[PDB]
Amino acid sequence: TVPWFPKKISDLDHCANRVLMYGGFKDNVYRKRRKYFADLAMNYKHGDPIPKVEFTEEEIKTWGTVFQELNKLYPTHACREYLKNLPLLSKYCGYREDNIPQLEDVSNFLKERTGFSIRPVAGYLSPRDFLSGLAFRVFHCTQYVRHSSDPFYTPEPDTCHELLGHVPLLAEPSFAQFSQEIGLASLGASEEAVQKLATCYFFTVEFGLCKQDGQLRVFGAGLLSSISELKHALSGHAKVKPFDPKITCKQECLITTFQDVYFVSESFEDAKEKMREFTKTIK
Ligand SMILES: Nc1nc(O[C@H](c2ccc(Cl)cc2-c2ccccc2)C(F)(F)F)cc(N2CCC3(CC2)CN[C@H](C(=O)O)C3)n1
Ligand SMILES: [Fe+3]
Repeated sequence: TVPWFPKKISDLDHCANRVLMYGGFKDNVYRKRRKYFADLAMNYKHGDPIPKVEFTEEEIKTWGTVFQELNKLYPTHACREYLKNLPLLSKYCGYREDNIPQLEDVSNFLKERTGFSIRPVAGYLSPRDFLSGLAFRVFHCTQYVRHSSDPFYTPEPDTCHELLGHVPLLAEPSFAQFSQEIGLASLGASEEAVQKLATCYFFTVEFGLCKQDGQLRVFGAGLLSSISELKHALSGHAKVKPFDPKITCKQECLITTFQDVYFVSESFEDAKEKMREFTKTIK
């Protein structure tokens, strides 16, 4: 027997609500605001335009802080693919210090560039359900903004993380392929296989480094959206190892701290080839 998995993009309607939600913990205004976003995600069905949100002034200020500081780091810290796509997003999707891009606009942009699209999501999906989205080039994205007290690092994914961390690499064909292949490999796989695939995803897509012209750069979205961890990953204080799926899949994923190790890939093409070799051995 194989567990249920989606067979078409609309089938994601059936898992995308199977979510662990928030529950700032004591802030009534923050909570109400978080409920508003969760409900927009819960009521979403494939085919809908993604609701456009009027962000508050404080939400926009938190975005601006994050945007401003990160943009000072990307030239020296981000991989070339990231920096190639970031200007196109400014131009077409309204990435500016004073404006939070809408998921709808970014979804349309990605659909033209790599066939990627966005679905809003209320909170954390299982690794299984999250990965299954990537199989159809669907990236589940949070829509709320991180609490204003922690602009530099948050343990929870927010819309800043999705927009600044993930989107610019989803716009890159080799990366989109890489991601989709993790998804495809996950469909109907065993729990053990999903866990391995999810860890490899975590140490590439979320926290990966790559070597470009001899220097370390970042492609991990969890690094690209955290001012403090981005600095930390290239500071010389972090432990780094070669990306190697059979090893990297055993690494524990840390949740409320900086990671204890970053994996370095040679290129998106090479990481993809490495995952292809690996997936054979767990099917
Ligand atoms: N994928 C991912 N995963 C997280 O959690 C894991 C996970 C948890 C729960 C569930 Cl239900 C699933 C996963 C799970 C789901 C997809 C695949 C594999 C693992 C795990 F705990 F395993 F590590 C946290 C996270 N974040 C946290 C928030 C930041 C991005 C990374 C870190 N700092 C950034 C910033 O400051 O901008 C934002 N990303
Ligand atoms: Fe992420």
